[PDB]
Amino acid sequence: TEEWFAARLGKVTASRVADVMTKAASRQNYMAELICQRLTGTQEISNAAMQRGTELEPHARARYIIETGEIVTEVGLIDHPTIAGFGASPDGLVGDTGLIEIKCPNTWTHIETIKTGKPKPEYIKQMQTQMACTGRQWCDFVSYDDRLPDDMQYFCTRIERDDALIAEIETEVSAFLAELEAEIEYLKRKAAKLA
Amino acid sequence: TEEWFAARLGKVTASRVADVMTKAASRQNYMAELICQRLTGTQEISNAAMQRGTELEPHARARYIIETGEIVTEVGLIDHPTIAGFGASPDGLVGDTGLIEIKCPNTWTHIETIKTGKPKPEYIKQMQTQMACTGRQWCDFVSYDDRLPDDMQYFCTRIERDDALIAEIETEVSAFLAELEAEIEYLKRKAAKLA
Amino acid sequence: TEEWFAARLGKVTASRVADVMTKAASRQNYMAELICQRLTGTQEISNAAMQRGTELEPHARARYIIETGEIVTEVGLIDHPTIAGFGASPDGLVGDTGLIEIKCPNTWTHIETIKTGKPKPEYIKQMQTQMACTGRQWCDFVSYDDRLPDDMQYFCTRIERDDALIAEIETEVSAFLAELEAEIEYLKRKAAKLA
Ligand SMILES: Nc1ncnc2c1ncn2[C@H]1C[C@H](O)[C@@H](COP(=O)(O)O)O1
Ligand SMILES: Nc1ncnc2c1ncn2[C@H]1C[C@H](O)[C@@H](COP(=O)(O)O)O1
Ligand SMILES: Nc1ncnc2c1ncn2[C@H]1C[C@H](O)[C@@H](COP(=O)(O)O)O1
Ligand SMILES: [Mg+2]
Ligand SMILES: [Mg+2]
Ligand SMILES: [Mg+2]
Repeated sequence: TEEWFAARLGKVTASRVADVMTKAASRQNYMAELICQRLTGTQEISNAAMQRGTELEPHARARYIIETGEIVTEVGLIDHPTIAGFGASPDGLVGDTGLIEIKCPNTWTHIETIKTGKPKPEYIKQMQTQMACTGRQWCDFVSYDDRLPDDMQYFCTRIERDDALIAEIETEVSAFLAELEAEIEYLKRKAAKLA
Repeated sequence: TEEWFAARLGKVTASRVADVMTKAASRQNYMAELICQRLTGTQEISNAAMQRGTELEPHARARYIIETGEIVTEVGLIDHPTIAGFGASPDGLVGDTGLIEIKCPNTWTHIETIKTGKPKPEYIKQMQTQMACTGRQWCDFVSYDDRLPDDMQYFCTRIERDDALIAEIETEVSAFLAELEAEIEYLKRKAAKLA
Repeated sequence: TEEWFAARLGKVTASRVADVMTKAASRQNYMAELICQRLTGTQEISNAAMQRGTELEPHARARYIIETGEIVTEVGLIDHPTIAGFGASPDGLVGDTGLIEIKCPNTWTHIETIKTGKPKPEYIKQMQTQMACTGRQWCDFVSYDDRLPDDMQYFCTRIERDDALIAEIETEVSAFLAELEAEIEYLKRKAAKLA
């Protein structure tokens, strides 16, 4: 929805945390995006894999509630409690202290999740960031793909909060936000004085 | 046609043999595709270069028959005689012991074929694989591009069967099929027992 | 317009000069294009960044005339005075001895121009090539992006003719044209004799 797009404008967010932290181009690329979003006052604008995976998300959500019996509340963008212009959009608030994060990737990506039993470190970061913004205690990581035989369609794993990884993330994100605002500050002053 | 798409589902085929054999990512990428095709029960789904080259194929076919006078029979997917789930789709059965393989690539690719007089090793593999599935003795390799001056439009070269390259191919393909089926076997057993 | 497309067919042009000169694949890639254009008798055929940047070009043109008060004449393809099949399409003839060259890139590219105050060396080459075909004395390099705050939207810098860089360019371009024509010559003779 357009509400939340506007809440997201220019903030670092859970799913881009791996880019912020990457040992790279995807960091400065991400920075540039956010600088532009802030300066221009909007975002830019998705393959049929993404589109299809979006449709399937509610199928996953339901399968999870079937599986567990949890009460899951859909939510908006949750701003970090302390770090301003930083936030998260979890797929839902599970019970009183949990979260859900749902993937509907390509069949092959799904299979590799079944194969290894573990979410990619970039998703670990994404979830840890969610827990950090929501002060929640665990996140359930669902992967779902209905094109598969029945016992391969659904996968779930819990990832417990981790205040250590969270501590790092908060630093890096704060540092990166410092850079990003000074970079904006800087251009303004050149452009300004120059005018 | 959809008939042949279904005959192709999940099999290694002549034109992907270079990927199987590559000294690489394109091998495991190909493997993943075939695993998915088998497990999901279908394929995924082409630029205007491909689309255009498909239209031009019958122009090439005719030019070849004009040039040679051969009787060429269009055929479906031809399964390897011994290696199961392996096959080939030659562009036609030329006479009693020949095949045709037709390219309508970009103008520049065509010119480089005129320039060197030889088909790319990946096409050598593709044709050798055709001869292997059809027990045919040679394949005529046509390249065609009508955007060119007249004497550059059409190129043809014969490639004789080669039971040595064919021997290798059959090994690699068999090995790769072994992997691919065990990989499927494996996931089933994890998923199964896990359910 | 289609007039100028036909004037451009098969010639090296100002904006592709960096490719000709590159220390690479983009050189032979460019060569192949031009060979194909000459042999086939036409060009091949752009994202929404390009499309959008094209729309904005007249906004830039006007802003420049607002800023300076110059009389700017839009022009076609200007053929090099001596080197045949070589030419330039400047964005306009400024006054009696100037040129304009207008960019409407992505916001981030624009910002990096504000940041460094200097046009990318590939644009230096492009402008020098314009001066070389027009015998003009300077080129004004405009970058424009209206999505930005007001004092960041518009940037301008002058680049004086430079007969030294121009001398180099003319060599490289002549050399590259020699190659390109002999390459065409060559294929003809193979194809010809072969027929
Ligand atoms: N533009 C757009 N439309 C729809 N879905 C999107 C879009 N961008 C990202 N996403 C998805 C991908 C992430 O899982 C989540 C953003 O979460 P966060 O924690 O806020 O990074 O939403
Ligand atoms: N999806 C699809 N549609 C149309 N044509 C295709 C498609 N995939 C491959 N091809 C072409 C490319 C190969 O020359 C041949 C497959 O031959 P084989 O020996 O079976 O690999 O058909
Ligand atoms: N196909 C097409 N349509 C519209 N605009 C184009 C096209 N190709 C290049 N350009 C733009 C990019 C260059 O600034 C200029 C060509 O200038 P020159 O000095 O001639 O290289 O025009
Ligand atoms: Mg999700
Ligand atoms: Mg073919
Ligand atoms: Mg321009």
